Amino acid sequence: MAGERFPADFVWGAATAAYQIEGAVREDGRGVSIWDTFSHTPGKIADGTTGDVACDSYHRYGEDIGLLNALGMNAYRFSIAWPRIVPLGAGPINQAGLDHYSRMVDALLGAGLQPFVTLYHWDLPQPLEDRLGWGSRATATVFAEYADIVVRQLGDRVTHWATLNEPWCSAMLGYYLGVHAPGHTDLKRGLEASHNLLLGHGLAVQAMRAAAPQPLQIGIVLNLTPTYPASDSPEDVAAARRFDGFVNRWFLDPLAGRGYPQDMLDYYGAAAPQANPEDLTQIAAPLDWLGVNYYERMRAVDAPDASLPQAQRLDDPDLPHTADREVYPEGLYDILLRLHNDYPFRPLYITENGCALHDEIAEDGGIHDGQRQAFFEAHLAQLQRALAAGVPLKGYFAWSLLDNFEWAMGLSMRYGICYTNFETLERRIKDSGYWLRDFIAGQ
Ligand SMILES: OC[C@H]1O[C@@H](O)[C@H](O)[C@@H](O)[C@@H]1O
Ligand SMILES: OC[C@H]1O[C@@H](O)[C@H](O)[C@@H](O)[C@@H]1O
Ligand SMILES: OC[C@H]1O[C@@H](O)[C@H](O)[C@@H](O)[C@@H]1O
Ligand SMILES: OC[C@H]1O[C@H](O)[C@H](O)[C@@H](O)[C@@H]1O
Ligand code: NA
Repeated sequence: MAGERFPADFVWGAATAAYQIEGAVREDGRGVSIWDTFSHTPGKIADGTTGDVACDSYHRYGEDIGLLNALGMNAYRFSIAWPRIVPLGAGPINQAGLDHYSRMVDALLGAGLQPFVTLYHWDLPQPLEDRLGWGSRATATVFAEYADIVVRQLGDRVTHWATLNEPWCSAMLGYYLGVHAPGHTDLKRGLEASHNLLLGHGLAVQAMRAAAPQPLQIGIVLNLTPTYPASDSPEDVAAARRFDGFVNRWFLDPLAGRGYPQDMLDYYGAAAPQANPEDLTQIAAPLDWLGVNYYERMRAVDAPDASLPQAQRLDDPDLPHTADREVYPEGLYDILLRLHNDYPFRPLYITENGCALHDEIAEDGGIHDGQRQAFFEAHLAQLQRALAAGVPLKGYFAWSLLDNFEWAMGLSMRYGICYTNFETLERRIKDSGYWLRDFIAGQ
């Protein structure tokens, strides 16, 4: 395994999110989230499905633990559902929710699985959305409150915490492009949501450190899409830069204490939120790690007629595609080298990486997902290149542990290393899962 070995203390996991797996949407005091409302809105989800049952992991998380162990993982990245903890968003605690996750943490730790807890993976309580949701500063305050409550109960056992998952998605897909909950379609509302998300992050970090019974390792998780111009023309380079600012720098820079990127501010003009010095200070609260969710690159062509940021993807039919994305492993090297050299966050974790395929159970009973195996091998090779470059990477989480409710695509789009039969709830490990098992064991 020359050149293939990762650090002996490397974190090896798989990842999930509460609304995608849990089900039990009305049980044990759970409130209504924006994704309950959105999934039950006609035509918002591709295939008529909802998260009402999903993988039934509310009841079945011991099965999930069994899979993690069968895989020889040493960690599990999962989210806590705010609707189970503070059903009204701003309001009383629901102790049955806290006690469920407490039991789940003890089960994980008992099994030798470090919990990597995401506080916010998109399931905003609907009552908050009724009051503008991420469009309101008050939501930031009450998000920090929620962070406080959870860390008070679980922070004697869970050291590693992420405040938000992918605030670009929450803001832009949820408030600008309308493809995620709550489903609004206004640029200024998306940018305002981005700010309040960032603010909430920063407020929560401070709240968590105060509320914690021991020192924590607190991070945030960002989707990053390395962007490349399709030519070196001024037009295509500028288009690459705008897309890069839209997705990456818009979040990285304020987190890094650099304020919002001025190119973007000027570009958005009227639509840009008002960002006082005080909020930017709070947004840059010191972090102990950064999580990177990596799936794809953007090869950008100028598109003056399109919506902001006026940049279209140029498809490359020479690169392989999965069920829903282009495969470009080298982009993971590039993005990590950029973070290592250009930004201050360290250590880094790959909090998600994975792919969707048209997975089926074969005649023999296995799932022969060689493309997903190759996806992991190629990305893990790039991570070995990045580590050889000095990048302080401390773990890797495959998205996902098991096939699940894939947001607007529903149960139809399978990302698991384990196959989920949605009718019987049986899980079965796919070939890529066995590969990860044996790679991790070998070391
Ligand atoms: O119409 C939106 C959704 O409403 C839900 O109550 C149904 O269970 C789904 O099958 C349907 O897609
Ligand atoms: O005890 C109420 C609930 O608590 C959860 O933690 C368990 O996973 C469920 O099976 C049970 O219904
Ligand atoms: O689309 C695959 C995955 O992409 C990421 O943006 C999200 O964090 C996951 O919840 C989603 O399932
Ligand atoms: O048939 C294999 C798979 O094909 C496609 O991805 C379908 O969307 C999915 O529902 C099915 O499980
Ligand atoms: Na393909």
